[PDB]
Parts: sequence; C-alpha cells; structure tokens
Amino acid sequence: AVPFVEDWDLVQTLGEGAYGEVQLAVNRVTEEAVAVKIVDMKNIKKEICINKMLNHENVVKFYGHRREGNIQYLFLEYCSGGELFDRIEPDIGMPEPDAQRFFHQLMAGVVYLHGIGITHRDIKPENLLLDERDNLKISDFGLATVFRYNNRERLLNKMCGTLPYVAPELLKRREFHAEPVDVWSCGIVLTAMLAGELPWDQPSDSCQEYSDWKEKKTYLNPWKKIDSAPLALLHKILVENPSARITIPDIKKDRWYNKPLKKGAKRPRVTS
Ligand SMILES: OCc1n[nH]nc1-c1ccc2c(-c3cc4cc(CN5CCCCC5)ccc4[nH]3)n[nH]c2c1
Repeated sequence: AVPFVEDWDLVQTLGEGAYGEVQLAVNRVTEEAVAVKIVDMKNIKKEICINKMLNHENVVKFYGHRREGNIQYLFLEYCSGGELFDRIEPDIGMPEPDAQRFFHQLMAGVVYLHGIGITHRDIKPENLLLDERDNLKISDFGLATVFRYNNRERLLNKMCGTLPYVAPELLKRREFHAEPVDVWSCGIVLTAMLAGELPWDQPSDSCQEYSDWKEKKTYLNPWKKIDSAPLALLHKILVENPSARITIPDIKKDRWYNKPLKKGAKRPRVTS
C-alpha cells in the first residue's frame, strides 16, 4: 500500500528489433531494475504463455505483463551483464575455463526447458544473457514451442532458428526431434566461445566448411584453435545424424565437460 511503488522509469533501450524494443526500467520508489519488453502488437500470446511456466536460475525470469491496448508490456529479469555475444573476442573466443562454466550453465538451462517439454529453437550468444555475477540465463522465447505434452512427444517441422546455429536435419528432413536441434546449436555456441568464429554459414554439403568438418579436416582454422579435449566433445555434438548425436545426459559424462579448469570468483584474501 506504498504510494508510487508501481511506477517505473524507462532509463534506456537495451535492444531493438522487428518485434519492438527492450528497455531498462527502474522503480520510482525502490530503484529495482527490470527489463521491459515493448511489443507493438501489430506469437506474442504464445511467448507470454511459455514465459509463465518458466522458473529456473539459468532462464530469464518473467515477472508479468500488461496489455493496455495494442502495446503489450513484458516485465522481465534485467541481466546487467549483457549478451554472451559481447564476451566472445573475434577470432579468439574466450579463456577455456570461462567457456566451460558458461557451457555448464547453458546445459543446466536447456535440461530444465527440455524437462518441462519446451524447446527454445534459437539458441545463440545473442540470446544468452549474463547477470551481475556472470551467471548465464537463456532468453527470448519468441520462437519457443512445446515439444512434449502429457508425456507424448510431438515431432517438429517448422523451419525456425538462425542458419549458422541450425542443425542439418532441419534443412534436410520434413520432420525432426526437437531436443537434438537445441543440442546442436549449443555445440555451435561452444565452438564460438572457444574459437571466436562460426564454422559455417549453414550445415549443408553445398557449404565447403561443413563438408570439410564431415571429412575430419580439423587442421582447418575453426577447429585448429580448439584443444583436443573440447574438440572431442564437439565431434560428438556436431554429428549430422540426429539419432547418433550425443544427448545431454551423455554430454554431462564427457571428459572435457568434467575436466577441472575454472576456479572460484575470489572475494577475501589478507595475509598475516
Ligand atoms: O526472455 C527474456 C527476453 N525475451 N525477449 N527479450 C528478452 C530480453 C532481452 C534483453 C535483456 C536484458 C539485457 C540486455 C542488455 C544489454 C546491455 C548492453 N548495453 C545496453 C545499454 C546501451 C549500451 C549497451 C547490457 C545489459 C543488458 N541486459 N536483460 N533482460 C533481457 C530480456
């Protein structure tokens, strides 16, 4: 019953796009920050529906929405760290330990989503945000859909995603399982974090870069910059046949995935 507590000031645009804009909003009274997605209306109702069933530390939180005419307002968790995209150095990537930690968190979020029958369908660095403690959070469920309901799996057929990150079966088959597709895009994200470049414009035999990969020419630019341990994992994720592709439970058993590399975030320290 505190006056003004429901007032939010839009401080700045966090990002724009065909679906509208996302702005940083600060509470007039508490100064708490949240991200407000503004949709001009003229998918959205489905996005809200999907967001309402999400609750995980590696998934951007949904606080609520307000119709107010033809402009939908989505109140979402503000991730002060920005996009994972900006943590990747062009043609370099990032330190392996950091990439491993981010990959661990990405897997946690994906395991959660798949557990409740939801597939993201557009996993990429631009959609992976970081909070104040660099914790990764999966965002933007505008392309997400239910692939399992009442314990029955529904095969997908809709062409969704972003070419460099899309699995080859989405371009070669009429129908396909949802989960291996998200696993594949996570592998491309791992490649990007470790090499600072995408392997191919798209996973097609017509694409020379892709053909080279299937021929195991790992001495080529992308893969040459990646250590043997994480590369062995990528060899299991970027497998053309989705039925032979490694699943998440098995990714969790992979040698590199479990290799001690990253230390704590530090905080104390004083001698004598
Ligand atoms: O699932 C949630 C969702 N669905 N759709 N959109 C989202 C969605 C999109 C973006 C964000 C963000 C966010 C974007 C962002 C960008 C920067 C970079 N900075 C911005 C100001 C100018 C200088 C550069 C820094 C921190 C940021 N935090 N937080 N929460 C979001 C939710």
